[PDB]
Amino acid sequence: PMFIVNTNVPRASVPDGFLSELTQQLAQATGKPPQYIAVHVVPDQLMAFGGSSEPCALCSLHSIGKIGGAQNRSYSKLLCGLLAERLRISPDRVYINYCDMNAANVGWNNSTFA
Amino acid sequence: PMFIVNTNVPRASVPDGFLSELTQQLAQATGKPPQYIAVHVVPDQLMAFGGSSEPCALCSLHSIGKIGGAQNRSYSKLLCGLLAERLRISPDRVYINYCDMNAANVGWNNSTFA
Amino acid sequence: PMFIVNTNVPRASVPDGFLSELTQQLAQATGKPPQYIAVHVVPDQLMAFGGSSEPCALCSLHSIGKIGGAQNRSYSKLLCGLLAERLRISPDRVYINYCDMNAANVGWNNSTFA
Repeated sequence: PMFIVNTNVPRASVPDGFLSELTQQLAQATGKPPQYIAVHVVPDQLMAFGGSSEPCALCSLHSIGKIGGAQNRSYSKLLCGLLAERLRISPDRVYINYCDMNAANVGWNNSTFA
Repeated sequence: PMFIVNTNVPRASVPDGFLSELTQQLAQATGKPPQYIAVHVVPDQLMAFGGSSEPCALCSLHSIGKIGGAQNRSYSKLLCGLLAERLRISPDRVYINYCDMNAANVGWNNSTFA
Repeated sequence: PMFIVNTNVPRASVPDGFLSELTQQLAQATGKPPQYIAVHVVPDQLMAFGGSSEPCALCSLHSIGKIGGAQNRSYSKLLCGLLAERLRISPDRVYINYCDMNAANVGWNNSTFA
């Protein structure tokens, strides 16, 4: 799985250990080993949500499976919870795009996961 | 809707008010309330279009609905027109990926839109 | 086609000529003319892969067609090879999301490719 968060919160406001925490919580949430979890945090971005430049986040989770109605509600409670607690971003200023990838459409290690 | 523009135009060339203009015009074009519009502009990027590093933009618009052939043509005229007028990027050096999201696949406010 | 690479490798480790090399090799691999290939490299990123922060890359290739199981394996060999040779990233620390776009869902030059 690949989780990306783009935010206007400054780099200094991202706690040490945030990438590790995302890695662990997403391994637990998706049930995939941590070795397959990739995380990417992009602070200091020029962005707005609803016209406002208060703190916000635009995110995506790409996963081969483990994407669906109930799972995505649970992921959203988890991830909004982490962004609120660690980055002080209100959950209603977060979008997360969930993307269920086909294994043949994910490249890794000179081939695909098919 | 979530609109992202990545460009090699320098930050100083992005005019004040641009994120607001994008928000307002995307709300009108998609019909969505402006409170649901998120916008994100990433200048100073290392990119090329057609092998050339003249000004260009690589963009995406994700939306729950309001994506389709005729709608997307209209969005492209709007968004290319704004990028030409405000960032001086030629329309034929812009790509925009349009992505129709299922409501169950968009997290927001601790849940999803389903 | 649009190819994006996000990486924690520093900007000074991206060699001169890399965006051109990506443009040329992707033109040859997808069979589309280089005038239509866009490329984007984003260095110095805050990211982890598998819980650690040795060099890694999170990438995407969006293309109107020319996406499929065998094609994508060949693209992955090519692109992991380039990232290893030029940015010293291990192929087992690269993820590439392949996305087959409908022509009507790609904006360009004030309209779409439909």
